[PDB]
Amino acid sequence: SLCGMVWRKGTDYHKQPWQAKISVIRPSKGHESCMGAVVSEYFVLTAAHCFTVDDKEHSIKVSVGGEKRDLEIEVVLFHPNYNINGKKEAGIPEFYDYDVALIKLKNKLKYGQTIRPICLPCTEGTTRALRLPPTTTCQQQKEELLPAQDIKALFVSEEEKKLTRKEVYIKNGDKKGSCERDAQYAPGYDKVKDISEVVTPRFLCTGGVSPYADPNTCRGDSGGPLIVHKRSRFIQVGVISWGVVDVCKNQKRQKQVPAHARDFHINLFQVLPWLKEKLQDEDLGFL
Ligand SMILES: CCO[C@H]1CCN(Cc2c(OC)cc(C)c3[nH]ccc23)[C@H](c2ccc(C(=O)O)cc2)C1
Repeated sequence: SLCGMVWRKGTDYHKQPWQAKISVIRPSKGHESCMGAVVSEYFVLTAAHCFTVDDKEHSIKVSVGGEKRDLEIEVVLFHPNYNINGKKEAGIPEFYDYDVALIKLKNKLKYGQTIRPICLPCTEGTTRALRLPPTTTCQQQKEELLPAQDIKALFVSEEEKKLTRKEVYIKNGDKKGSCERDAQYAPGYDKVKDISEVVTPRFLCTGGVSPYADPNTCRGDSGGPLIVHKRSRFIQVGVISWGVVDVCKNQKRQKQVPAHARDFHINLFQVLPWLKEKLQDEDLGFL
């Protein structure tokens, strides 16, 4: 398939046709909505923390293309290393390591103007999307997409079928350490002796006011794709996992600590063995 390409100047799901909207069937505070990405005709990639651990398949509804209709969910695949309770002993009340999950749909999606797959790292789709030679390796795709730099990226927020594109910078050069250490401003992580325990090698970091004023995520953006845009093609590099400031509830707090208001995303280059295995029959051509 031709991944990560728009399919006229339309709006919302015409501009971001890989976006998926997730709703928690029995909602509570902190457990209302999530986002996801269409990655193949049968699969939506999201965050594991969006589901109940028991009876995952009946814990959410998912929609694509801004449709009212919910898609039938056949199976939910959690990354095997995901465990929100895994570091309670270290004073880490919620641990978001490996916070990725795949929704297998019962019915094949039909791609159209409002439903299209986004490109995934270390696939032939991404080689073609980036107009790269057939000798391209996974490591070369990583150098092209995640150089040791502040990386221009974007994520999308949803409200009543309206999508808002937000430009952010991934701190992957000399700001990476500072970005990660700002996990300590997250309520509930402020007393962890060693903050590297909360921010593992699975994470990319955005947010703050340098080099630009990055918008922050809200809980409801959880599971949405963190995207790199090159020459009219969109490549997913991350899954939105967790934030330091919920700017949907707490714009007071971002204004108090704007230099440290970070967002954390699961790096898809760090879960490739799991992606490649679960998606091996989806014709994506993993390297
Ligand atoms: C136990 C450790 O919890 C940490 C990490 C999770 N966050 C909530 C959270 C997500 O949770 C999965 C997911 C996304 C995408 C989020 N985007 C922004 C916040 C946020 C917590 C929190 C709670 C309240 C406020 C506030 O009042 O500002 C800010 C952060 C701190």
